[PDB]
Amino acid sequence: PEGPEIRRAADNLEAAIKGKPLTDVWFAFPQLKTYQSQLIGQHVTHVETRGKALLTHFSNDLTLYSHNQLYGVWRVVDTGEEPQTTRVLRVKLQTADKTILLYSASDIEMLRPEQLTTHPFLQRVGPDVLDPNLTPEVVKERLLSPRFRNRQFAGLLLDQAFLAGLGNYLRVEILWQVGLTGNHKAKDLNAAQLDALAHALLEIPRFSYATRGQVDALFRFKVFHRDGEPCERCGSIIEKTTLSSAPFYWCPGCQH
DNA sequence: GCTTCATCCTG
DNA sequence: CAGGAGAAGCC
Ligand SMILES: [Zn+2]
Repeated sequence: PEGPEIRRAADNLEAAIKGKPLTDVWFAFPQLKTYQSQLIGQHVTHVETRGKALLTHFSNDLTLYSHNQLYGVWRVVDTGEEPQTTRVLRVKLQTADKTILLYSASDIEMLRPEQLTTHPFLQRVGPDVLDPNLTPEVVKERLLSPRFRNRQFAGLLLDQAFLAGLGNYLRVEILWQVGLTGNHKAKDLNAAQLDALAHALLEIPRFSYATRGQVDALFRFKVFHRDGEPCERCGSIIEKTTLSSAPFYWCPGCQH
């Protein structure tokens, strides 16, 4: 679940309960139980995302921070209904007609304003690829800054301190799109390559967000999990190798 | 960057 | 039933 999936989730959560008075609130964690009575009657004002971090803001200035990491998942159901699953329920925010449920996630914390501005993660993450204000220009600027210009892409594209929201599938799909291997550094690219990379870093995540689900051609994986299969661009056989602690899918025939 | 955490999926 | 699929740890 990378930036695009998380924003899609957040949009569904907002459509479900944004602005509606909470009729019941439940948290699995003992440390969060105290907030149950405090939030009943309040309402979610908006669901903000920063990369894969999701922030559910409430009308009393509290904010529930949740990060699904590799296994958390939200579900929208009609109030009263309980999904058929073996997953562990961690949060229930219920309104008159709709209820949202967070399953499996382990990183869940209730934040006060002071904790928001200085949260370790929220404080170290870089600009969000889904942020409309972020442009290819600013992205190029970032890639060439002394801070990132010498970083190999294999690790850079997974680092949320560079651009928030990029995960392993976006990492491999972006690099394949621009024909680059994971060992490249922004400082060694020619102007044409840097431009393509800069645009792809924003356009692919935004394309997945807009079309992988919901919609309104369609996003699809070109190399992610297609190792052993022929590249649709050059026909070479896609390979898989571990780079920066995550499986790197790439085509030796058109990625250089 | 390497290892550990943490939950569900998979060979 | 290992260990594969995004952090925090360890600072
Ligand atoms: Zn190819």
